[PDB]
Amino acid sequence: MTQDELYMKEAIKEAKKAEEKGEVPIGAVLVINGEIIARAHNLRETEQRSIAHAEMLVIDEACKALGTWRLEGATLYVTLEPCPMCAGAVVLSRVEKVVFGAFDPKGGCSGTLMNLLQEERFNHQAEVVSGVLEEECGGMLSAFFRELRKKK
Amino acid sequence: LYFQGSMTQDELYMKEAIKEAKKAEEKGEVPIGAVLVINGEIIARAHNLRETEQRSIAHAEMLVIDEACKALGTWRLEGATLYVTLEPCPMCAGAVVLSRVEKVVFGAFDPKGGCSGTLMNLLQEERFNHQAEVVSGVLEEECGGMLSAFFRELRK
Ligand SMILES: [Zn+2]
Ligand SMILES: [Zn+2]
Repeated sequence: MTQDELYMKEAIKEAKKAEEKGEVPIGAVLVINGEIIARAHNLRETEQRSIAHAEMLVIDEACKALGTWRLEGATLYVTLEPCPMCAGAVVLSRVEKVVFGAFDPKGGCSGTLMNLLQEERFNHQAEVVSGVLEEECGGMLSAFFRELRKKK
Repeated sequence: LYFQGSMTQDELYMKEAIKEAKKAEEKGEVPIGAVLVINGEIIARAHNLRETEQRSIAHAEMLVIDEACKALGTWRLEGATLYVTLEPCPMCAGAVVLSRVEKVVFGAFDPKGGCSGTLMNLLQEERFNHQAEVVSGVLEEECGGMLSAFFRELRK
């Protein structure tokens, strides 16, 4: 397994902590110079905050852990293609690279509906690597929702 | 028939958002302010705090939206109107869309980064699960005037 896949495995572990809590299993880690300086998972329903996406939590924890808004040199690993809110946060925090697992054909804005991470009219663009452990990351979401309907 | 007059409701709310932007101004931030109203009352008010808190997501719209989510005990801000002095960026427009904020009223356009009309309009995206009603230009001159003052002093 490559370097990106290794770190996506830790984001996947985060995604499973969210499934444990009955959240959509989406996980994220933030890496600078080989160290995971923050990790987080979706908390939208446990905390009832529309903003508690895995990418926003890890970014805010990174900023707080580091005492800076500018996460220069950070790579964000997330199991799913960021939404526009999270893609915006990546741009605003100057994250250098985003690696995601599965594409989000419904709502992804780092390659599918649009690419807010590579918008040249913005003051920052991030490298984007897609499909890293795609089958595991996407299958996790499918099985979560399939298990959800089962509970009726 | 009457001697007195009035502001519209929208510009009364907008001038509370301007008040918040003035606080941001005196702290040396980009002077952007915001209020969130539901059921006819202001539930949350905030201003830009990126430098004060060293958090990239401390935009006025993000703060008031999170405050309202936390206060209301729900991620869904149904019926809410967001007043912000400046056109929302993509992070905040996304957060509007995710929280089902019903309407966004903003003052001045952001020619460089606005994503509620200028570069794009994330608030009126058919392909998203939710669209917000957008009203621009409310107290435009006062809202844009602070930004242009801020960025003129930056140039100098
Ligand atoms: Zn997101
Ligand atoms: Zn913003």
